[PDB]
Amino acid sequence: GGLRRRDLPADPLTLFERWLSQACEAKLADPTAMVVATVDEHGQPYQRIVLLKHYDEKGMVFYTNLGSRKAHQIENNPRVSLLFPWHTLERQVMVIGKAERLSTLEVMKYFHSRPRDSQIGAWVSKQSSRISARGILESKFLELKQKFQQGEVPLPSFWGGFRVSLEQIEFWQGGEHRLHDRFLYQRENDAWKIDRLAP
Amino acid sequence: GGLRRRDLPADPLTLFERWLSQACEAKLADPTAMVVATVDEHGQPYQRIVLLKHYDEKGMVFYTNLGSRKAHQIENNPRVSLLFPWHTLERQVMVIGKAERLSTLEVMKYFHSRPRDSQIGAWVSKQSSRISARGILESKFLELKQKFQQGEVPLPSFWGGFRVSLEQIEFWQGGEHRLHDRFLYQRENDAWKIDRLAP
Ligand SMILES: Cc1cc2nc3c(=O)[nH]c(=O)nc-3n(C[C@H](O)[C@H](O)[C@H](O)COP(=O)(O)O)c2cc1C
Ligand SMILES: Cc1cc2nc3c(=O)[nH]c(=O)nc-3n(C[C@H](O)[C@H](O)[C@H](O)COP(=O)(O)O)c2cc1C
Ligand SMILES: Cc1ncc(COP(=O)(O)O)c(C=O)c1O
Ligand SMILES: Cc1ncc(COP(=O)(O)O)c(C=O)c1O
Ligand SMILES: Cc1ncc(COP(=O)(O)O)c(C=O)c1O
Ligand SMILES: Cc1ncc(COP(=O)(O)O)c(C=O)c1O
Repeated sequence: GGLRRRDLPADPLTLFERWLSQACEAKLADPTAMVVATVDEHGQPYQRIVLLKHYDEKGMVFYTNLGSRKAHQIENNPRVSLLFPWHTLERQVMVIGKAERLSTLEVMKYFHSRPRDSQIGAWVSKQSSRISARGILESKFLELKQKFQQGEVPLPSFWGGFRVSLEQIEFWQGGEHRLHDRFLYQRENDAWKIDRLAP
Repeated sequence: GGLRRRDLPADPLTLFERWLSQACEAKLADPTAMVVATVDEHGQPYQRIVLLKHYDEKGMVFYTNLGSRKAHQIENNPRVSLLFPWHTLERQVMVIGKAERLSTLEVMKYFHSRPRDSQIGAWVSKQSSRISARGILESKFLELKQKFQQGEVPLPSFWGGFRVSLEQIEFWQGGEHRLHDRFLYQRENDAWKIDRLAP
């Protein structure tokens, strides 16, 4: 029926949870996939998709290789943007915030909590660096695949994650004649200020 | 079967055209939808989806309201990033370049080349500005819908477009064990330098 201000929950995460739930329900591919935009030292933005793994009032979490380009960029400029490309459901969610590193305890908890082959793969790829051949990846995977073979894959020191704070959350939902519904939740004084934005 | 360097075309657009074609062929929702990231004066990146409307060696084109936030941001920092979220087909394409304004001739040509109701809608929405109620949009739409009623909708002076140059184009294609194929085409000396990147 549309998106009216009077139906908006006070906490934007309530609305986000609802939309995420419906995305899963609709079997959209990678419902947790979001595009993370970061900015390099020259003011050049860069983008790549990562998976949302957890969220709460403190922010949205994703894991990545600490030697990657996104990691280097975040270290020089912590300001990031997240966008959930749910246009198949005529929706978009955009989050603006600062990326902060997760602690070792959190990373360990998640790391050992995933496909064994994925843990090994984390060791293999020096994410974002130029490599001369795909073969390097496959060779290392096999080599490590049996080096760790009898125990449990160790957490690589170069693997970690970030939590993006919720400074702003924007919801977009398709609208007739190109007049879409847009609401911007803006964190202010321990509260959320809501404004409709022209499409 | 995978993505090997030996099968890469010299011109990245050849590969892009192929992937775009297959995306349409697969009936993915909004095959031309791409996430455009821009950066504000504080170094804060922002994102939103727009539709690719044309592309060639000079770059990728999209249209938008010239009073919008993305437009203001581009005017302060022309460096943008484009990402085609084709993860349903285990693919991503990322473009890095500078956004340049399109001329009036180009904009007029495209503008009058689209749904009449969309032309009218372009007049209605002061894109990105805070509005107090959805009603403002609907009222104006009706008002203009009959003001232009007998002729052809005029091109709003505040409507335009941008062409993003091709400085870098990155292709990503899903790979077993989390070891994906990544190739970065980098424009150099009137030519393209190709490097595989660790996933
Ligand atoms: C559906 C999907 C999910 C992904 N999830 C992650 C993730 O959670 N963490 C990660 O580091 N890379 C992930 N990637 C790979 C990234 O898009 C990117 O290639 C990689 O992180 C390197 O980006 P960077 O060079 O900008 O640092 C994913 C790709 C797709 C298509
Ligand atoms: C599938 C899809 C296609 C869209 N295409 C465009 C477009 O071509 N031009 C445009 O201005 N906005 C488009 N939008 C709306 C934008 O995402 C965004 O709301 C708007 O441009 C304002 O962004 P801004 O406030 O950052 O300037 C589209 C949204 C979706 C979901
Ligand atoms: C898998 C992997 N990731 C990341 C890194 C390294 O980060 P850095 O760029 O400091 O070498 C390495 C480094 O040797 C590595 O093997
Ligand atoms: C605000 C806006 N402008 C333009 C477009 C698409 O371009 P066009 O209407 O010229 O096909 C969209 C598509 O969703 C849009 O939301
Ligand atoms: C539909 C629309 N778009 C854009 C603009 C304006 O751009 P500006 O922020 O300079 O007022 C207007 C301004 O009155 C408008 O009506
Ligand atoms: C490089 C990389 N790391 C992590 C993930 C997903 O997180 P996880 O493997 O812990 O489920 C992906 C998913 O595509 C990925 O490509």
